[PDB]
Amino acid sequence: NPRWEQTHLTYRIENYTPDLPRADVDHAIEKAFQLWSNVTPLTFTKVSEGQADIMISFVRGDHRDNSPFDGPGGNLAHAFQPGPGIGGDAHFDEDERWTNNFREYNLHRVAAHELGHSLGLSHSTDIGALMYPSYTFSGDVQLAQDDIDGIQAIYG
Ligand SMILES: [Ca+2]
Ligand SMILES: [Ca+2]
Ligand SMILES: [Ca+2]
Ligand SMILES: [Zn+2]
Ligand SMILES: [Zn+2]
Repeated sequence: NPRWEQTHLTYRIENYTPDLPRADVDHAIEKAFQLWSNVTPLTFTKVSEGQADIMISFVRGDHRDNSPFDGPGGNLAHAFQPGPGIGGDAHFDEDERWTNNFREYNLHRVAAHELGHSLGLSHSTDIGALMYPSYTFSGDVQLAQDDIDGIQAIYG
């Protein structure tokens, strides 16, 4: 279980799904980092060039890490645990239809989870928690107490 050693983190969106207008991608990701920074001392700065701590991208099938994606459904996205290089990165399967409504799959809602991982969280057994292994969604995204407790046990 690795932690980031600095509380000020960098992220960059390498590319944009065409499923959603650009501005909506930006706001889904932004608001998702916000869920995590609101309840910890972490801060996040977006950059448009060069390497960031958390590199975010949309990819399909084999994309040169060791977890190829699988077409629509199944695995939706994955993220790496804190650390250098791919450490921290999050990848979204472009074979999904990404949304900004209650319809599958809500980008902001998946991002909230993947970034949990990007910051060092593993899965929760609580079905109401953003970190539950499995996608759940009814149209609102909030950390559950379980999420707050786990991110605070890491960052204070
Ligand atoms: Ca990284
Ligand atoms: Ca998939
Ligand atoms: Ca798509
Ligand atoms: Zn990947
Ligand atoms: Zn997960």
